[PDB]
Amino acid sequence: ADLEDNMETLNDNLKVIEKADNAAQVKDALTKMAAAAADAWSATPPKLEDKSPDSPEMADFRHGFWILIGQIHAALHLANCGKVKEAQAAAEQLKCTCNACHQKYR
Amino acid sequence: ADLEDNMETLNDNLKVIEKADNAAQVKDALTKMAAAAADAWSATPPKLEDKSPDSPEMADFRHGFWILIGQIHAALHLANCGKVKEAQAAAEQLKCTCNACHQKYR
Amino acid sequence: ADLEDNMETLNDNLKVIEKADNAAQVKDALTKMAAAAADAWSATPPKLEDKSPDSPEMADFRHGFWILIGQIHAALHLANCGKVKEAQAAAEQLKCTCNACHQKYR
Amino acid sequence: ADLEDNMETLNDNLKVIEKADNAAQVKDALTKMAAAAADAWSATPPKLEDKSPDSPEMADFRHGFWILIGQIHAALHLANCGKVKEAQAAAEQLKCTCNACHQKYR
Ligand code: HEM
Ligand code: HEM
Ligand code: HEM
Ligand code: HEM
Ligand SMILES: [Zn+2]
Ligand SMILES: [Zn+2]
Ligand SMILES: [Zn+2]
Ligand SMILES: [Zn+2]
Ligand SMILES: [Zn+2]
Ligand SMILES: [Zn+2]
Repeated sequence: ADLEDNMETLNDNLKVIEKADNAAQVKDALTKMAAAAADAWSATPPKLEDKSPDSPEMADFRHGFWILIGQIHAALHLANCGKVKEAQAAAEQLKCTCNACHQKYR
Repeated sequence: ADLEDNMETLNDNLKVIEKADNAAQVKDALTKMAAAAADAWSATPPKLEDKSPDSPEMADFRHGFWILIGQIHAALHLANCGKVKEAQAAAEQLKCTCNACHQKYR
Repeated sequence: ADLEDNMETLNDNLKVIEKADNAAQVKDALTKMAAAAADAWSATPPKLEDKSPDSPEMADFRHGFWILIGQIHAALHLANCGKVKEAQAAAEQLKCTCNACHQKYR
Repeated sequence: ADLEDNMETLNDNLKVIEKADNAAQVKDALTKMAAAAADAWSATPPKLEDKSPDSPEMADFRHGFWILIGQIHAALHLANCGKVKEAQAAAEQLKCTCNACHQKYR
């Protein structure tokens, strides 16, 4: 999917996590976020169109999706324990990774 | 040291990282931050004085220092590679862990 | 590719890493291992044919591939620093993750 | 305590974990291993007596204790979920970190 449509599924499943009532629903939504991030990993953002795929801005942009995937995985451990409320809080914290990359490249 | 004096050394070495010129100076300051966090790990904050050491607020408060120590360690890998500028950026990102705990417990 | 062919590329590239002479060759071989491990992540092993895709043996089997990939990624940082020898040593340690999963499921 | 006595508590508590019957006993033994590993973090091994405290053998030696501690911590999450058997299995995998460091420095 294009970059805009991956961002949208990331933004929508964050909201779905806030309002969830059980672990299977948190699990479902985090899984969808992981696949969206993995698909986004290979795109070129508009603000970087004139750069080389080997350029440190592109390398840094890629790596931000690898950290996000790492944080979603750790949230997935807390849903499998039954510790649902912590899982929901770790999910909200993910905004930090979102904003840090938005500041440089959105 | 008391909680206030550990916070102060954490706050001061963040500023020292911004303005550093080489790897040995970033290394030095991150090391100091790690020891301050490890010393803070066992304190009771004012807003939690009436709670049991086994209580989920205390357990959650402790765990926030374990994540911070984990992030400082990863910043230390980037200073040892010579990749000084990335190390400085990972350091700024640490504010997220700072604020998230401040929101609940400062 | 099938599970057998993925295991064979994993096994072959371990040997190529032992005998390498520069960082580009370590990098090339590690990259091929990551892609083999990502494809294998979605297979069903023979000894598990009679189980459900949601069953804790399957979920654990998947999870062994994620750890493998995380350790291959850290080895890739060591090759990009020019620290070739340390990279080679981190590659030999991967055997622990290979053997653990073979013990339960090969 | 000295390095030898720390290794002996590490070795003893591995055996206690094998033979445990409930989560409180796994928890107790893992906790004693973490503290042994934290004390050992600042020792100098005999085979390294002639080296500088800033020397890459010493820095690598220290780093093996940090990884050990990180793997003991994750095992502690598994005991607190009530997933006792998985905890026991994660404890047996620690041998990989024990052996790797023995190969270079014992
Ligand atoms: C859960 C985390 C994230 C959320 C919820 C999120 C959300 C969004 C949203 C709602 C947009 C607006 C898209 C539109 O115009 O319809 C956007 C754009 C964008 N995001 Fe994210 N984002 C996240 C993480 C990231 C990360 C980690 C990166 C980089 C590594 C990133 C890079 C970008 C870029 C470059 C755009 C501009 C796209 C364009 O204008 O075509 N985002 N994001
Ligand atoms: C690098 C990260 C951090 C920085 C730079 C920082 C900075 C500060 C500063 C400047 C203060 C004001 C202290 C004063 O009154 O003189 C403070 C207070 C406090 N911080 Fe942090 N902090 C950090 C991380 C954390 C974390 C991770 C936690 C919890 C896990 C935390 C918990 C608190 C609490 C409870 C107070 C209130 C202390 C009191 O009023 O006695 N902080 N911090
Ligand atoms: C660098 C790491 C690894 C190496 C070098 C490796 C090597 C091998 C080799 C040589 C085989 C024999 C294939 C054949 O019959 O031709 C095999 C099979 C197998 N491996 Fe691995 N392996 C690795 C990691 C893993 C991991 C992480 C898992 C599980 C998460 C795994 C699961 C299996 C299974 C289930 C088989 C049996 C396949 C069958 O009989 O069809 N392996 N592996
Ligand atoms: C659960 C993990 C470990 C176990 C069970 C273990 C066990 C042992 C044992 C039984 C000894 C023999 C002590 C004696 O002579 O009485 C020993 C020595 C030693 N261990 Fe470990 N070990 C572990 C982890 C580590 C790690 C992570 C390191 C390094 C980072 C390490 C470094 C050493 C060294 C240097 C010695 C030699 C000490 C001397 O000769 O005085 N060990 N260990
Ligand atoms: Zn990385
Ligand atoms: Zn995991
Ligand atoms: Zn933890
Ligand atoms: Zn490390
Ligand atoms: Zn496939
Ligand atoms: Zn001591």
